[PDB]
Parts: sequence; structure tokens; C-alpha cells
Amino acid sequence: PSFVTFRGEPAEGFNHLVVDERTGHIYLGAVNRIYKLSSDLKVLVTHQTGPDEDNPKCYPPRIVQTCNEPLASTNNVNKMLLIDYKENRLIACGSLYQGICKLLRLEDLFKLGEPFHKKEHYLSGVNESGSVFGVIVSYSNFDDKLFIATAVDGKPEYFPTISSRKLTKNSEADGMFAYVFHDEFVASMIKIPSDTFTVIPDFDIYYVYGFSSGNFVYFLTLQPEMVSPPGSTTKEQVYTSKLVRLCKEDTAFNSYVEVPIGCERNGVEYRLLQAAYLSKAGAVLGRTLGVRPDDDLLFTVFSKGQKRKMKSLDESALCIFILKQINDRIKDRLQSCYRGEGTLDLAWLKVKDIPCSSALLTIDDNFCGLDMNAPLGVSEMVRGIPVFTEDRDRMTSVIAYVYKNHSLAFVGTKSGKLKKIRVDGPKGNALQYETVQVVDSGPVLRDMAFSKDHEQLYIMSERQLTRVPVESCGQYRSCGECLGSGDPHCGWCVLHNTCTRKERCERSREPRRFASEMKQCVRLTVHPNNISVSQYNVLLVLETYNVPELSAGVNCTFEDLSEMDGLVIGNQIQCYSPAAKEVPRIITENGDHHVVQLQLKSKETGMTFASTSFVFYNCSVHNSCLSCVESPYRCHWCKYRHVCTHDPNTCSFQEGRVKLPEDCPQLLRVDKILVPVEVIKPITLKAKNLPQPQSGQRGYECILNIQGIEQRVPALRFNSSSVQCQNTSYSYEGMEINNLPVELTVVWNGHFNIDNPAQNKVYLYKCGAMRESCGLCLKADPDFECGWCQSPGQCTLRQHCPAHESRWLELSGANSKCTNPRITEIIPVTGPREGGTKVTIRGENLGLEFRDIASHVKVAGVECSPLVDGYIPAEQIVCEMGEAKPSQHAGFVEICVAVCRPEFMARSSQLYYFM
Amino acid sequence: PSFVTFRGEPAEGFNHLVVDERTGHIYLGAVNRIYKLSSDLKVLVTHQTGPDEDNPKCYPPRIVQTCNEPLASTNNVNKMLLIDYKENRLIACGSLYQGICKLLRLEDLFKLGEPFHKKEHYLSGVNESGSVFGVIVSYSNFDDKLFIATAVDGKPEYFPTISSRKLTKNSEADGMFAYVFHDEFVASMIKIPSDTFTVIPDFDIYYVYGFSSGNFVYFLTLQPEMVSPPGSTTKEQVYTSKLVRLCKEDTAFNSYVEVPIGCERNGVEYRLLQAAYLSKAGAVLGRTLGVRPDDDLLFTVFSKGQKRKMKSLDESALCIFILKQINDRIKDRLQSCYRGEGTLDLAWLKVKDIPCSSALLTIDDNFCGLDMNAPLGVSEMVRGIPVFTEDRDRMTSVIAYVYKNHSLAFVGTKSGKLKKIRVDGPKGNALQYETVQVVDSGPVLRDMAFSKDHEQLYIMSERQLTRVPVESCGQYRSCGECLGSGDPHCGWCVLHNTCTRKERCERSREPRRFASEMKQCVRLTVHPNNISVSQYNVLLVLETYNVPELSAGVNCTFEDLSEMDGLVIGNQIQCYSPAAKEVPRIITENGDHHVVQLQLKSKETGMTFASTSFVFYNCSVHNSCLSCVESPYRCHWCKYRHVCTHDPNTCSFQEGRVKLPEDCPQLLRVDKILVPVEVIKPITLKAKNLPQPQSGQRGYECILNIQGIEQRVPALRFNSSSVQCQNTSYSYEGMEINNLPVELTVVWNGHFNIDNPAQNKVYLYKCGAMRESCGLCLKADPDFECGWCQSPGQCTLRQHCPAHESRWLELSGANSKCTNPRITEIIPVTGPREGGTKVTIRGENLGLEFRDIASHVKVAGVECSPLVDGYIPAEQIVCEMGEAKPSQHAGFVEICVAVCRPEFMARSSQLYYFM
Repeated sequence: PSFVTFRGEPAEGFNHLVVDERTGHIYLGAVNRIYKLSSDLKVLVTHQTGPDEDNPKCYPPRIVQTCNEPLASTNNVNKMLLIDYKENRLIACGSLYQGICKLLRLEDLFKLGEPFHKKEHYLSGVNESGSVFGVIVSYSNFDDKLFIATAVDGKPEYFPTISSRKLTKNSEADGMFAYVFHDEFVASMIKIPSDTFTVIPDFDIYYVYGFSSGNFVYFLTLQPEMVSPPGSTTKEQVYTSKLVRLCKEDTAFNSYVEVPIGCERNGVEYRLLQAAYLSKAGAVLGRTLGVRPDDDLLFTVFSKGQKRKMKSLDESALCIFILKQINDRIKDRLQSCYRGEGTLDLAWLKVKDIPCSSALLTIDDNFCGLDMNAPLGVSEMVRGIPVFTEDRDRMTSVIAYVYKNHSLAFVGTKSGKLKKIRVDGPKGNALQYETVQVVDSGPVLRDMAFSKDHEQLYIMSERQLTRVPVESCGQYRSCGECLGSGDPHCGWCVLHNTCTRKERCERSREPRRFASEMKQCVRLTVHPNNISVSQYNVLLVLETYNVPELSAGVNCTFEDLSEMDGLVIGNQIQCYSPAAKEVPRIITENGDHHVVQLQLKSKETGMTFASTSFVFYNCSVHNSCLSCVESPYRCHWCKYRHVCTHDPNTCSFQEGRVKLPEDCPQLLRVDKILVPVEVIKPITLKAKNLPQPQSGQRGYECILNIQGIEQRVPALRFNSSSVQCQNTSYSYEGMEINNLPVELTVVWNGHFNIDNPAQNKVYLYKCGAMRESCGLCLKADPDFECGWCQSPGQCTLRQHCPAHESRWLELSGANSKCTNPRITEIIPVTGPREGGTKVTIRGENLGLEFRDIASHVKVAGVECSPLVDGYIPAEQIVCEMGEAKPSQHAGFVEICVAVCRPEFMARSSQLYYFM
Repeated sequence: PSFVTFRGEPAEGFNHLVVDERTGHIYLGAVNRIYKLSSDLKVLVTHQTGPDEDNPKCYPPRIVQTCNEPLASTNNVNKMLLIDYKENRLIACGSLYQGICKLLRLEDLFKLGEPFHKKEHYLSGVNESGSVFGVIVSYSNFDDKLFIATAVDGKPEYFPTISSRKLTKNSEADGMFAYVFHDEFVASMIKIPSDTFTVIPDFDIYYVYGFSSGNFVYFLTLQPEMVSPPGSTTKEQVYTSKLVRLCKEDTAFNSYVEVPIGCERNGVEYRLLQAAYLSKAGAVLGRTLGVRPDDDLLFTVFSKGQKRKMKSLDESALCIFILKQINDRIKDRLQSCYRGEGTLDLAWLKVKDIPCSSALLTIDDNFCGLDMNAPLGVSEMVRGIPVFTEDRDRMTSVIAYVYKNHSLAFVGTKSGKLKKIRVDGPKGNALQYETVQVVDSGPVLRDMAFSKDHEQLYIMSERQLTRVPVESCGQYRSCGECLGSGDPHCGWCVLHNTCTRKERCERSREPRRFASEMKQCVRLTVHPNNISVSQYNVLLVLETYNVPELSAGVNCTFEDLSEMDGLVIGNQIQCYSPAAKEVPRIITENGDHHVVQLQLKSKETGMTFASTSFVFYNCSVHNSCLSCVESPYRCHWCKYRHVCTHDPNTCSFQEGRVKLPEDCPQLLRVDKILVPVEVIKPITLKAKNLPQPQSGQRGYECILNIQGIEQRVPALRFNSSSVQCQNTSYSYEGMEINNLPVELTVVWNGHFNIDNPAQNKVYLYKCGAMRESCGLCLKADPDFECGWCQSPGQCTLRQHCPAHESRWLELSGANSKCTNPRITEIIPVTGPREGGTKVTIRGENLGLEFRDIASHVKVAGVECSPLVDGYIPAEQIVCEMGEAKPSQHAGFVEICVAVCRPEFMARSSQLYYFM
């Protein structure tokens, strides 16, 4: 979904925004423009306030009098905007006129009037937007007025920073913006003293926010360095953010009060107000706050430190003030002055400190101020209660409202995002959500107002106004997710199967119709969690909690697959499982089991709300005992029927049932089964729980899976734990590999294969595919019984070789000389005459022990001594040659295994060369 | 158009005219000529009746017997003309033959016969035309005859005035013009008695008009003074106009009746018949007249008084007689005689009065007359109903006819004009039109006959015959005009879009096809009378009354510019306005608004009949609020948009709309704005509803329109009603004129100029362009603050002149002596030694008060006393010199302002001379 927005109709600029309580029309102040928009943010009307030829330096602007200074077309910035409902108009105060104010008709934006002539008609030279604020207060005729604060820019004589002014009925009337009570001695206005300007050149009061409360008017302000920070002479300017207040009723301006305000977080100071918003707590916050319904609260935003009002720091904190607490601080302060203690202490106003005069008085909240101990400041800075702090992205603006008693706070960010915060000090928690309706790259402005209906929140940017909906629970699809988010507005409208606020849910008041906590969802359980595929139409009981009255009717849907009607009794729902015809359509190809999300479909809504893990487990498919029992599910194996089933009764008879894996029928392993090719040999086997074949059932067979040939040999089952294939010989064609492992399957009654967990195999080995030489065979294990047969020039078992002579040769225990040693090749071909070389000789059929080879090696005449570690038996000899000084030059290498017998000696093919 | 006419073919003369009922051929009697013409007045045939050698004195003319008296070629005047259809000929009775009659064949004018031989064949010596008349009455054979009356000229033995004569079939036959029944005792003729001739020498009966009615024959006659006026002996002759009647059936001539006739108007007597015409009334006149369809009426024309039959008076009146009324008068008279009361009373006929004899009789209308109480006269003159009277131009002739029941009367005038009169006593109204088809200079004759078809009316003049069309409605272009004229013949043929009679309009009988009254036109209205230029294709509803069925189809045409189709529903027409593309093409350059005549174009005719005022008003063009609202049209101004538009919605927003002129934005005046050149001064202004500049809008500036230099100074708008340009100095180059008013324009947001109704200006004044002298400056207003600066010898404000010394001089309140008086010139240069002279001295820098100058003036030593009234301060002194007897002769004039101080005195350039 996209958020409805109004792009800077003048793509060029934007400054202030306000909403009409009745209409919902949105008025937007901007530079050179003032717009009237619909609730939807469609452009209703555009007013051209802009570019006027003018010059800031000139006093009474060009229209009244001629100015020596040159003029230029300049932009007129909307400094302020205030809705005057009674007058049915809009006060849209600009600048660049010496700050002349304009009156636009409410409906059409028709300019009712814009008083320029008198001095009062000029507010301030100041070009900056938002540095001004104020409130319009009205009563029936003969009671009324406008309170406005603005920066001076060092214009102290020309304009008052704070004033109480008149708003006549007729826009044409000359009287406008005149001071409520003007006397030669005192006027309902406060000017900045010239002395204070000389001392600190730049001093100026910037008014951020302002609101009327009870019967007073408050302003959040920023001021300069005056005794803060201390400094003998001018240099750097830092600001102090303070609260100001006035009685509506005080024409005299005696009521003025000014307290510094801020808050600290773990030793970090937040002194500068970015924005504020007066609001109500609602039942939730108020209770724990300890307030009356009527009592007000002030949300604020402050940046860290005293530095750079023009461009503040990212570090920012949202604090809170209860008006009762501030009222107390003020009353406390006044009751003190009346004590006669200390001075008034207001630096910018009164350079010379005047003392407070003691007097008898009943100090109340009603106290409007008196002639003596006149305008006064404040010593103790009022601290606020911190709420949320953003380090990375500075908060710019804030708003708040009461929703179902929970207090939702809105906070603009430098990024163009809005945070939706439930304040739960009085409750318990933090920030619920963040949104970027606005503008992804760059920030939001202080004027952020909720609509009259409070459906949306218009968020203003330099560039655009964006209608950000407050609560937007609809985004949440399921009860689990809805309640999961936690943003307090959202609840699960059970019957509607949607997520929204209490007000939005029809009949939410009724029981279990609306769910606040996850527990209410919905939690569901089914008593028969697991049902077998074979079973049909089984009775199931459903336990559900935190659900509304279902009397409308409910259906059980296992999945999109099926749906069965249910009847309700007690606090349970009774439905039936699907038919066998229906159940397997699902189960097929899922195999072992299929977990399915059984849902409940409500009759009224027609949407599945609640779910549970439901298992369909089909035992019958299992072909063997191991899969049946040993598997993950509850299945029973029937030894006799040789079928796997859920029901015990289905088995042939009681003795036949297999509950445990140990009890199955399986083949136990023994020492490796060695099988020579072409030899008749029996193969004994061990195993457990071998079944006695029943009537109509045949006996046991051994099946060998050899690709070349598969052998079927019948066997005898001696007892429950032993088997034996009958005398037979096996072979494979190829002579490719010596040792071939083969899978064997033991079967009975033709097809029934007994389980083989170990997966024992039979090793068919053929006597030397690998060994052409007598030395290699005798080298091999004595277990094989494989031995060298002289006549054939080959090596096989005695069984395999005919005995013309009494003997075939087997290494009796290594006491068997062999024979025919050969030298393939040797390393270092050449060597020095001096000797010392390490010759590495590699041969095929050498001696088995080192001791015999030692003294055996010779290079020609030269004696060579072999190395023990280096020597790998019958494969390789590493030997070190001795002194070569002899006459030969080149000579062949000789190895005599034990003795240099004629059969026993080997000579190198190529000779070793000495150089 | 010109009227078809026949010029006196004999250019020489003209006398009588008649139309053939079947053919339409027109026969025209004239002197020496008888013409046959076509309906068109083309010459068909000309007959020569003329110049015959003859002599009036001779009895049986030369042909029959020899005459002693000398003959001369004389003209033969056509006395009478009568169409004999049965005989297929024309009786054209002439004169100069002793009145022999001629018979011309109908078609060719071939002379069938002209009986001369017998005495009867001679009608009368009388040369005058028109003094004769008569009727031809015919029946099948063995029933028939001709009745003719003529003047005698004192020929009583020769000819009968009235006779009943025979008209035989054969023109050759001798029998012609023989009396119907001739007896030795009584013949069907009436002669004038010799006795009556001796008594009154000249007595003669002139017969003007004659007609047959029912079964009688009537004649309108003129006679002489016989008992009227009373007179012992002959002297003057006056005439009495009377009516005569006879039964057609009375061979005996017993039926003769004679009533005097006339009519009076407000005590004015109209006794002399000019002409008459028997006719029908038609339904309209008859009804109110109270007559049967068959009943006849007699229109007549009479001149005022009894005098000069030969040349009557201009005063003439058209009267009326209903035949029923005259018949009643006759029956009434007869029933009376039968009573035996009184005498017969017929002066000319019976000199000796014979009494009426009583007798039992049923007196009916049928009564033909009896042997006793034989021809009789009448006592009571029958009065007629007056209709129209012309004082200025005498009526000569008359005709009338029935048209669509309305009775139209035609009246010739002495001028040669015809009047078309609808007689509406029985209806209600008067004279509709007058025409000069005829002959512009001089008159029309009694023979005026309508054509058979009654399309035209042949109007005869001495010189020419003119075919004057009766009804000529075609002249009228629009329904409004057509119905406007009122001449009853005309109606608006809606679909044809023409003006004509009912008979002429095809399908006029159908509903709303023909319009009689203006209301029927057409009256049109459009509901959206005013439509804005900005609007397009607006629905308009059209309300029209008195229109025929439009189902043929109608189009809306705003003007010649565009035309849009329309659909009809109910009694309304729905059309659409033009498109914006179309509408402004019109609007451009007309500005404020353009009224356009939206017409309706009928599908059948294709002519625009009906119209309405349609306004196109484009608001947008208005540049300023004043023009927009303050103007003449409904336009709204949008303060914020600063645009003018018809639609309220288009304005920026509700508060922005300007409906009323007061609400605009305008600059109010203050005391005159005085601005010195080269001085830094602010200029405060007052105004109303100054706008607050909205977004994207700049502030206020003051622009001075000075031709030399235009200054742009920015200003501040304090509130909706006050402004002020900032401290600056202004100047203009030239030093030509002291006070220069300058137009100033206040602008905001660069171009927007605020309205200046008063058109207030700034007066730039420079300290004495006008005043070189100290006296002149101090004289000027204290307001200017302008004063005289001694060191410079010039005059300017203190600001303007450097103070080495503590003072620059200003008249503190006139207590400031100045200085350096000078005398330019004085009048009377010379004077008498005795004195008394009034010296008129004219100078530049004199005293401000009279009191100081008095006693100041001296001519040399001689004391001179000044005159108060005569004295114009510091410009001129009028002074009267005292006695000069001193020795000097000539001396210089001196004026000492208050005191004769050395700085303070002035002496004349030229001296005053005493002689």
C-alpha cells in the first residue's frame, strides 16, 4: 500500500501545517504559498503570498515610506499559522514585510485583510521559519485576544518578543494587532532591553512551541548565554531552553514566569527543545502517573548539550512533564519570592538585580502576579522524565494521543521516519513500530498533527505532507503474528479473522470475541494427535482456549484436502477423521509420516484461525521388521503374517507380535566371511530370532549379489540363531580385482528377506591377482592360506594347485627362502668416488628382514652399508656407499638376499657410475 | 403609378360619358364629336357630329326651309347621350339643329338615322350642355318609349320642356320622337305657358339628372323665380331646385308632381342641385337607414343659396334622400289634395290657382293621377340628410356603390379631385381618402360612372376622361398602415402580406386569414424581451394575437441577420435565440445595447409580418463598476474578478457581487485639493467601498495626469473609505499659469482604475505667476499661505523662501503696510481751474481700505476728495478735485497710502494740466 501524499505543490518549498477540527481540511503554510488541502491531501486551493520586492533593513516597509536601500525580489516565509474558527478565517503571519500578518478566509482562502500601516502591524524582521509561535484565544464579544512570541534580531526598539495583541472582528479595521492594554508606563508586551543587547550582541528569543492550558499560555523558548555559560566578554553563544507562562487575564504582564527546562540520561545533558506537544494521558498513563482525568501532560524533544541551535546534535531525547508538576514548581517558586528570599534573577530582562519583597498572601495556582516582585525568573531548572533516546537518528517532532486509554506517542526523525511509541512507565514496556511513510532521504517538521477523526497523522517534511495512518494492524495476517507485534493498538478480531483495534472489532465487547494476548488465540490441542492411515472416521476431541462463542458453527479442516463437520459439547469440539479413501491421497509419497496442520474453519467468518500439529502415520507400507519397529513411529510387526500394522490384533497371534527392534529377525556379524573362488565351502552364519517357517512356507536360501553371477544356494536354519549355506563354489569373471566384497541377502519362503543391519558381506578373493612373485604371496597373511606354487609359476591355495611333489610352498613362519630378487631402478645414478652417497634401490622380491639384507648390498666390489629406518621391506633399500677409490669407475649393483646364492642374487639393469 | 386616361381626342372639347353594361366600352359625348373607347380608355372610334352651318334663330333649320338669317359654321354640342341596348345603338342627341337627335350604331358608331323633317324631330334650340337629361325605358314590342326634359329658351310654342316620346325600331322611320299619345285636347307632353313667359321673361327649366325607379321616372330640376323670391316685377332671377316624377304608364301626363328640394346645415341653405346619383345602400347603410334590400337611395350635391345657376358658389353639400321618404312625401301630398284642402299651387304651369277637389279614393303609391286636381305642385320643401360639406372646394359630381355592404360614395370637386367617402351615419365615421387622378388645375363633370365590373370609376373632365380605380389598398405596405388608413375597403391579407378587399383575399373567409382591425395584426410579444449577449440559444416564447393558422410553418428572424426555426404548441410559438457566434456580429459597435426588430417570417408567404422590440444587452464590455451597474441596463459587477457580467454566479463569490451603484468603489470629494509646486505634501483622500486587494493583487497608487510630467506615487488604503498618496512634490514646466487643475486617477493592482464620478482633480498652484507686487499677494486668500518675501523681490510660501531674517511678510490680517504704490495712468488729463472734475486714477499697488486713501490724494497742492462707490481697491481711485485757483497751472498727482511715507508715496508719470 502507498501512503497518500501531497508533494510540495510548490515543489520549491514547505513550513507549517494545521488541521481544522470540524472539516478535516488541512492548511499548509509555506514560503510564498499557503495551501488548503482535503483530508486525502488533494489540493483544494493555493494562495500566492510570495515573492515581494523588499529589504529587511528598511523599517516601515516600502509601502509606507521610501527606503534608501535597494530592494530585491525576496521570498516571504510563513512564520506562523493559526486557525481562528470563530472568525471563520486563518491568520497566516508572514515575514519580509517587517512581518506583516495576513488573514485568509477559511473556505476559499480569500484575503480578508492584511494590516500594514501602523507599527503594531509589523511583527518582526526575522526571516526564519518556526522561530515564532503563539495561541489564539477567544471568548464571546467584549472578551478576547492573540498571544505571540517572536525573535527580534536585535530590533529591540521596533518589536516586542512577546506580546498580547488585539484581534478585531473586521480585517479591514485599523485596530488589529494592537496591544490589549497600552499605558505610557506599562503595556501588554515585553521588550528586550537595549542594555542587554550591548552586553551580549546577538541575544534573541526563539519560540518553538506554544499552547493554552486551563487559563494560561505557555511557551517553550530558546535564549542566549546570560550567566550561562559564564563569560566576561562576548565570544561563543550557547542556549538555555526554558518554559514561559502568562495568565490569560493579565493585561499588565505581571504574571510572566521563566524556568529553565531539560532532562538528563545517565549523566548526559539534554538542554535544547526541538518540539513539544500538549496532550492527555488517557486512563492508562494517568493512573500510574497519579493524575485526574482533566490533568494535562507535555511531551517534548530535546537535543544533547547547549550547542548550535542552528544545527543541533543527533543525540536527542523524548522527555515528559506533568503540568501539575510544573504548576507546582511555579507555585513553589512564587511562595518563595513572597518569603522575601533572594532576587528575581532574570538576566536578560533586568540587568540590575532587584530583590524579592516579602508579603502576606495566599499563594494559589490562580495567582496572576502583582506590582512588586514583578516579572521574575527561576533558579532550579525543572527536570523531566525521560522516555526514549535516539543516538543514531535525531528526533525532530512529536505528537501523542489517547487510544483505548493506552497512550500512543509519535516521533519524527531526521531520517523522515515516524516512531509509534506506547509509553509504559506507568504501564510497562517501549517502542512498538517505525515507519517511513515519509521521505526516505532527509527529515520531518514539528508541525505534526493528528486528524480530527484521529485515523491518520499528517507528517510534514520540507518537501511533502504525508498522511500516515495511526494504527495499521491489518498488516497482520494471523492471531499469532497480530498479538506478536505488540504495538498496543492491535487485537485479533476472532470471528472476522483480522487484526485491528477494539473500536474496529464489531461486538468485541462480548466474550472471547476479541483477543488481546497470544494465549487468547489461540491455543489448540487434539487428543488423538496421531492417527494411523489404516483407521477411518476416528473420533477426535478438540481443546481450545481463548476463543469466542463458536455456537455459530465450526468445521474441521485437516488441510485444503478435506473438511468434516463437528458438534460441540462441554468445552470441547468433536470432529471425525477422514475416510481411508480420503486419507491416503495425502499420505502417498510422504512415506513414513506426514504432519498436517489441522485447522478450524469458523462458520461465521469462513477463515481458518487455529491450528495444531496432526500426524498421519501408514504402517502398512513398511516392507520389513526393521523399518516397521526400528523406524520413528509406533508400528507393530507381525512375524508370521510378515506385515506391518498399527493394530496388535491384526497380527497372526499373540506370540507373533514385534514391539521391539531387538526381537525382530536379523543377522549378527562374525569374523569376516572369506570366500575363495572355485572352492567348495560352507558359510556358517549367526543371527537372532530367526522364524520357524509356518505352514505354506518354504525354507532358507542364501543369495549372493554378484554382478557377474548371482548364486542361489539353499540353507538350513538350525535354530533361532544360526544358519548355513550348503557346500558350493563361487566365481566372478574378470580377474580384475583380488578382493571383491559382495552383498548377500538371506531369504526364506522365496521373497522374505531377513534384515541385515550391519549389512554383512561376503568377500570373494582370488589368490594373487595382485602378486606375480613368490615373495609377495608369502608376505601376505597366513590367514588367507594362499601360497606360492612352484610348477605353475603362480600362487594359489593347496586346494588349487596339484601336488606332483609333496610340496607347494608356503611361508611356514617366514622360514622360507624365495626367490628371484629383481632390481627395477635406483636413484642417484652417479656418485662421488669418495663415497658417502645414499643409494636408494627399489626392487620387487627382496628379503623380509633387514638383518639379511645388511651386508648383502654391494656396488661392484665396493661395500655398501644399508640404513635401517630408510629400509622398506622387500620394496626398497637405502644404502650408504663406502670409499670408492678402486679402479672400476663404473659398476653394477648387487643384492644378495641372505647369501649370494645363484638363485638368490639380483643385479642392476643399469650400472652405477662413479665420477 | 399613373392613371390610365384619354385626353380630349379632340383636344378641343368634352360633355357626357356612359358605360355599356355588358362590354365595358365607354362612350363619350362631346362637342362635334362622339367617341367609343375601350375599358382602358384607348380610342376605339371617333364620330364627327360637328361643325355645321346653322343659326339658332331659324326655325325649321336650313335643311327643311330657307332662313332669312345668315348662317355661320357653329359647334354642335352633345346635349344628351343614352344607351339603347335593345336597339343595339346609342341615342346621341345634339343641338344646333333645333336639337335634332342622332342614332349611332353600338359597335361601330354607324349612323343608323337622324330624323330632321318633322317638328317633333326638333328637341330644343338650347346650346347648353347638360341642361338636358332623360331615361330610355323599354319593354318587349307593343310596350315601350323615351322621357326627356330640356330647356326652352323662351321657345314655348316650338318645344315642350318635358315629353313622352316614341322610339321606333327603324331609325329611318318618320315616326321617331313622336308623342306617345297625341290628342287635340291633351298630349303626352308638358309645354310652358305663354302667359308665364310674359310675366317672367327668362323662365326656363333646366334638367340636371334623371332616373327610372320602380315604375316611375324622376328628374332633378332647376327653375326660376315664381313667388320665390317674391317680386312685383322682373328684376333678378333666383332658382329653386325641385324633384319631378311621372308614372311610366301615364300617357295623359296626369301624374306630374313637383316638390322643392334642398337641405340645411347649421342655418346655411343649400338649394341648388349640381348632380345626383340613384343607388343601393347595401346591408350596412340599409339596416340603420331602416330599409328593405330593394329600396333605393338618392345621393345629391347642392350649392349654397338660390343664386347664379350659371356660376354657382363654392360652398356645397352632399345630402341624401331615401326614396321611401320621398314617396311618402308625395303620397302624403296626394292624400291631402284628395282631402280638398288648399290649391294645387304650381306657379309656372297654372297662373290662375285652381282648387283641389275632394274625393273618395284609396291613395296608394301606385296612384297614377286623375283628370281632376290634375298636375299639382308642392308646399313643403323636402329636406335631405346632410353628409359632407366642402367650403373651400365645391363638389361637382357624385356616384356611389355597394362594396361588401359598406357604402362608398364618390365626389368630384372643382379642383379635379375625387373623394372616397364611406357614409356612416347608419354606421359611424366620415371621408376616407382623396385623389387627384384627374386634372390638377380646374374641374370634374356630373357624368361619372363606375365600370360594369366596378373595378374603376371613369372620371370626366372638360379635357379628359380618367380611369380612377375604386379601392387601391395595395398602396399600403404593412398591416399597421393598411388598417391605419381606415378607408373601409382595405384589409390585411395576412398570408399574402398585402392590403386589399375581402373579395381579393383568397380564402379570407377562413379564420384569422384576413385582418379588419389593427388588433388583428397584428400584436406580438416575446417573453424574454431582453437577452444578454453572452447567452446562446435561449428559449423564447412568442404570443401573437389576431393571426391566421400558422400550421404552414413559421420562422423567427431577428433581422436580416439571422433566422431560426420554430415549433408551435398551444397558442404560442417557440424559437431560439441566435448563437454567441452570431449575436456579437450585430452587437459590435452598438455598445450599451441594441434594440432589434424581431420579426416573424411566414412559410407560405415568405414575408415578415409581425414585429416586436427585442433587446440585446452585452454586459462584458463594460470596463468599470459605474458603467456596469450605473448604466441603463441590468448588469452585475464582480468586485473581485473586476469584470461585468449578466450572471450572478460568474462573480467570484457571493460577497463580491455589485447590484447597486452606491456599493461600487468610488472616490468621494473633500475640500479642494490644493497642491503647491515643489513642496513635499501628502494628499489625503476619502472614498467608499474600496476593495481589499486579493491574492495576486497589488496595492494602490495615485496617478497624476500632468502633461509635462505624470507622477506615479504609491498610496496606502487605510480602510474602505480613505486613501493617501505618500509625501512627494509635484511640478509642471512653463510657469505659464498659476492655477492648473489636473486630473488624477487612483489605481490599484496596476491597471484597475477606481471610478471618479465627481472627477475630482488636484490643483497645482505656483505662488505668484500672477503677482509681481507685494500688495497683490497679501490681497490673495489667507488660505494659500502664499506671502511676499522681501529679499527675493518675489512672493512664495515660507517653505519656499529662506529666512535670513526672522520674517518673510504675510498680511497678518491686513495689518501689513506694503509697499511701493505706482500710478500707471489717469483719465481726464486736463481739467478746469475751478475744479469739480472727477479724476480717475489707475494704479497697481494701492491701499486696501478706502479710509486710508481718503485724504491721501492730492493734485500738486490741491486737495482732492475721493469717492467711495467709484473706488475699486488697490486698482483704481476716483477722486474729485477741489478749487484750483492756485498759481501752478500744471501739477503731478500724488497718492499717499496711509501716510506720506517715503516708501509709501506714488507720483504720476505725466502731470495733470489745469486750463
